[PDB]
Amino acid sequence: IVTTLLEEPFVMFRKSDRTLYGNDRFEGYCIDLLKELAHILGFSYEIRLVEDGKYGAQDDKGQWNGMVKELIDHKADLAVAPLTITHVREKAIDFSKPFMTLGVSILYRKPNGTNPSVFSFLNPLSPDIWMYVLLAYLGVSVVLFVIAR
Amino acid sequence: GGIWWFFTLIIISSYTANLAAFLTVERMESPIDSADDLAKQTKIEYGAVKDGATMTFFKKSKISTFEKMWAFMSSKPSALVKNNEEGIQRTLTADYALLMESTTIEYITQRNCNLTQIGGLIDSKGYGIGTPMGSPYRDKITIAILQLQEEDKLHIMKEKWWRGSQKIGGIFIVLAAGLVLSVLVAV
Amino acid sequence: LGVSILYRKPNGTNPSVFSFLNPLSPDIWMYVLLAYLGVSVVLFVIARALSTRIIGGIWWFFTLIIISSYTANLAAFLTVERMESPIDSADDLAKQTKIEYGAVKDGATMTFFKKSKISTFEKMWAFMSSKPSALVKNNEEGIQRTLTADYALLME
Amino acid sequence: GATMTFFKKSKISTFEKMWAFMSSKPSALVKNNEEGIQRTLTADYALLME
Repeated sequence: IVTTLLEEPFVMFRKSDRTLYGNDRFEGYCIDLLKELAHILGFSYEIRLVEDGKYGAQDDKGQWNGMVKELIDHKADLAVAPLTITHVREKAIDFSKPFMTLGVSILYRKPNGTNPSVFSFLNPLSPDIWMYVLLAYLGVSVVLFVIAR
Repeated sequence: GGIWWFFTLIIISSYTANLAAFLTVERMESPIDSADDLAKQTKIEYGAVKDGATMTFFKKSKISTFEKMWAFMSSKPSALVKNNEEGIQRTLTADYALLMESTTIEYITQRNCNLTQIGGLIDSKGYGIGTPMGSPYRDKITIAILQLQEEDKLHIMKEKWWRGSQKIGGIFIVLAAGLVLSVLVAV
Repeated sequence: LGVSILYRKPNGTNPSVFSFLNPLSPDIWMYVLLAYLGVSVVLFVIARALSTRIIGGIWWFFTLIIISSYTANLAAFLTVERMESPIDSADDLAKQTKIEYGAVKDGATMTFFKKSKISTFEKMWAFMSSKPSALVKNNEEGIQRTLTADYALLME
Repeated sequence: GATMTFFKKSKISTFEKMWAFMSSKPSALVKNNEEGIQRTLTADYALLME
């Protein structure tokens, strides 16, 4: 049993127009990997979409959910998924070797730039006070020219 | 003229003071490349997937930066995303970075060129295949893992399936206006 | 005795001459020299006093902006440059992210900081437990890690 | 000190980090208040006091 959910790049719809159910529904790296596993070890596989869409975790009580609860209830005995190995998960099921070693990072967009416009130079001073500068110079000119002529 | 000369000195020193103030705001605001930034900022939300082993591990944090992160993320349950796509669209649209594992972030930033890695990885952590407690076929799984890695199918197919698919210059126009302004004076 | 902390000296400092106009964009100066030779050629534009006083006032205001702006960028660099803690005590290590700190594999300092149950020292030990390579065989390996990596050491 | 033991059992995190810095400093604790008078009126040192 493969309890699973739609997850790139692991679980993607196998590109076909046909009405498909079970193993031939999906395409992915782990899909052909599971084909290889059923080949070499001689078993076979069944792929099932999980209802709640969960890895599996105890609640505030201790009730496991998701694919881990599908494993513990023995309705599933494998769960092909990006399953992170943690020790609380270790004391419910049996993890294999680390086959995709990784770690959590942070992703965000690329702003990486500004628009320091000619509009933007005014900002530490009020535009009416920017006008007061101009009108003060005009007042100085119109007094001193009356002084001149 | 001494009065007006002093007056315009007050004017230019005042706007000089305010412009220097904003420059220092920009310079103290110059850029952030570490987690400690989110430990110091407050205006950028950040969250994690519910039933995420990442979120469970942030509950188990014994790192002061990451513990303040867990305290804020527990204070903001809207940051605790249900699916990835909630955090994805909030990262696309709003001021919101997201904690996620290296391989998936890597495969998306290779696909989506709109993105970049923020900071680095936390530590090393791997994937496992869970047989239930008492089912011995995990050892066959282990033999097949040692096989297909030692047969180099895992690394080569991991390579294959993961396809990598001015205010500096703002014043010179106002300067060049005087070139044509001097034409229309006398001749 | 007491445990102490050793660190290295980066000291990446280089003064004038070349440190001088770096806050200013060095390609503004060709645009400066364009208008400079344009003001020098005014001796021949008029040849072959409102029209010159407007040039004087515009250029007067124009260059009044520039020196204040670059001085502002200078002091804006300077004060932020005056903000170096950098490592007064290990509380920074209780708050940093990049400087690794640790002790010896089977070390007496390692023993004590497993024993140390001050909560700040507990989280320093939690750092050390999070690092697979903060623990070293000998003190010389710690010397190697200090010289190579950004590493502080809880040596004697 | 009763205040010393009081912040030994501080359950206020700001005061707990003050106590954490006090745990970092064995020289923070003195023998009597007169030694606090000494360290204050000689060195750059303040003292919590009733």
